[PDB]
Amino acid sequence: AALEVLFQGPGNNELSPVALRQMSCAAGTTQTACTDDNALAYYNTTKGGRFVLALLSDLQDLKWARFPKSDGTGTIYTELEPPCRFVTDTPKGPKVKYLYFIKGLNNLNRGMVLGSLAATVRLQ
Amino acid sequence: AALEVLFQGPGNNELSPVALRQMSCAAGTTQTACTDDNALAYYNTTKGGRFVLALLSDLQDLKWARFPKSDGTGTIYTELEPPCRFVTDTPKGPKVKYLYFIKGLNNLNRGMVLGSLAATVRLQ
Ligand SMILES: *C[C@H]1C(=O)[C@]23[C@H](O)[C@H]1CC[C@H]2[C@@]12CO[C@]3(O)[C@@H](O)[C@@H]1C(C)(C)CC[C@@H]2O
Ligand SMILES: C[C@H]1C(=O)[C@]23[C@H](O)[C@H]1CC[C@H]2[C@@]12CO[C@]3(O)[C@@H](O)[C@@H]1C(C)(C)CC[C@@H]2O
Repeated sequence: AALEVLFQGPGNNELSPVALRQMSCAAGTTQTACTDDNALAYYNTTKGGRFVLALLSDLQDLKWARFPKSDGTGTIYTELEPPCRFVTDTPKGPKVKYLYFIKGLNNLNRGMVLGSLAATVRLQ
Repeated sequence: AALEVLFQGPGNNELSPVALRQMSCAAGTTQTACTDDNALAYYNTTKGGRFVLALLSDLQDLKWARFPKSDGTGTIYTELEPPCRFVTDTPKGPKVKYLYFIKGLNNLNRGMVLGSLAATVRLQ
């Protein structure tokens, strides 16, 4: 989907990539409005479980997002940032999608995700 | 080949990608060691001048890089951060390269450079 990077190697200087799997999830404008899969979330397969960076959806007033926990023993709601507007070439017609960074995600990851999206998916 | 994304809309919530140009520069252990071109810098064409985000290069021990003023009035020596090490895959072999960021480059851009890089190029 979109390949981030991590500083590994003996001196914490080797660049190893990491692809990012994606999955569906629920978003809404409040916590109860998250009732149905209206969004695509970019995550990373860690050891503590699954860690979410940003959200991709057609709606523009979204504020929240709904995820099972690791092994779905409960449920988590994370606030989204104000959305980034862009235009991708979906294979069914050019489509306006919005990008939501999870609130808290740091700038270096915000930038890896963008330049990974700028290079891979076609923007406009 | 390394793109970068800018937020530039009516409310600056608008994703706009920009291709970063490149050029050969001179670098070295210290300011005076900078003589011959031994690296490649990535830059962005603003109005008024050029902005160098990072150097790519075969040598470590690069602490400095030198740049002309574009007007003739002189030269500019920028200090480099510690290098990130990474390995691509030329047909000659594994090519060890050393990626330098400019001291002060904000983390957001570091991410865009790195995520832009890990997709386009063939990291292992
Ligand atoms: C690969 C290099 C790199 O990008 C680092 C260092 O220069 C070196 C290893 C660790 C990186 C930092 C500190 O400086 C960096 O240039 C920088 O991009 C990293 C930040 C984002 C500031 C924080 C993690 C690490 O300390
Ligand atoms: C597209 C969204 C976006 O990415 C924004 C917003 O949440 C929204 C619009 C602008 C950026 C951001 C403020 O918050 C952001 O999360 C952040 O990435 C931006 C910076 C890096 C802190 C600086 C520019 C800007 O102030």
